[PDB]
Amino acid sequence: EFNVVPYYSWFSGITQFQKGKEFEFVEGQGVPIAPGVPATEAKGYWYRHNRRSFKTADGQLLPRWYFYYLGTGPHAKDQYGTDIDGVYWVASNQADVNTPADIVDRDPSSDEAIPTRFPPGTVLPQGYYIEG
Ligand SMILES: Nc1ccn([C@@H]2O[C@H](COP(=O)(O)O)[C@@H](O)[C@H]2O)c(=O)n1
Repeated sequence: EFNVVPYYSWFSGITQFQKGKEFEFVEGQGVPIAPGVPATEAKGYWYRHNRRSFKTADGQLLPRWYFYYLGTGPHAKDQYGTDIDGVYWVASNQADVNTPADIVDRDPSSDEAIPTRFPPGTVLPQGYYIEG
């Protein structure tokens, strides 16, 4: 969970389940589908949430990534494509990444997270489980 309230993603997360596997998409891919959003607005980034478990006397919790439209979320002011640890930038070939997406953030319980799905043809990152 989060002990500091997060910026809320419109979408469900993508959880790592195999070590060493890289979170990636093919250029032009990796923007989750939201009804009615034009392709020109399909631009943003996945943000890594590093998770931490507590110590037991048993025997580790891998990161989960969340999507934010460009100009929103915890890296709202960073430039598209810039090398930042824990930020993976994605955009439709139709999007102009110089301009923020004109896309209101989500919440209250005015709207729940949209289950993450990608269009046919999307190369899915092996070793990751899409929540939902
Ligand atoms: N910083 C954030 C932003 C949204 N969320 C949300 O939590 C849900 C995803 O569940 P999991 O974290 O268990 O994958 C979605 O509703 C998603 O938007 C989150 O867990 N951390």
